[PDB]
Amino acid sequence: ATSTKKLHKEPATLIKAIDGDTVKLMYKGQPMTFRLLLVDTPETKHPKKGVEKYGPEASAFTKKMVENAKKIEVEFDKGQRTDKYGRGLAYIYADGKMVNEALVRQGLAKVAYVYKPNNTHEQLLRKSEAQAKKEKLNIW
Repeated sequence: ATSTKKLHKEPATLIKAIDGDTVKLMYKGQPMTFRLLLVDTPETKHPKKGVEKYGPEASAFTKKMVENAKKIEVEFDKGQRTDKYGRGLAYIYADGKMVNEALVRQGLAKVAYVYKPNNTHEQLLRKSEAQAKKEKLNIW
């Protein structure tokens, strides 16, 4: 009943899709490499028609949301926010929804390697990960 403008995020656009968790986003009028923070990637390359049920679907999906989403949003962590390669340690949103949570909640990806000072969406992904895990949604 006085102020409801807590927090603050910054939007961005997909300059070019890399693979899955990795994607190029528009930051400061420049193209930066962003990564699906605390998200697990198929870790594949290009297997034949068979072998490994996951891969394209996981990489495509991530790009599907951002590409289909008229607007993308990224949220950097509270710790490093950038690894050795200076990658983008943030979650990529699409149409107002964090794509990371999608893959994590769907099954394409999973929550791995995450902790303070990194925990912007820990409680958010914590459930999305374990929730889909217990039921083994897709690819689990």
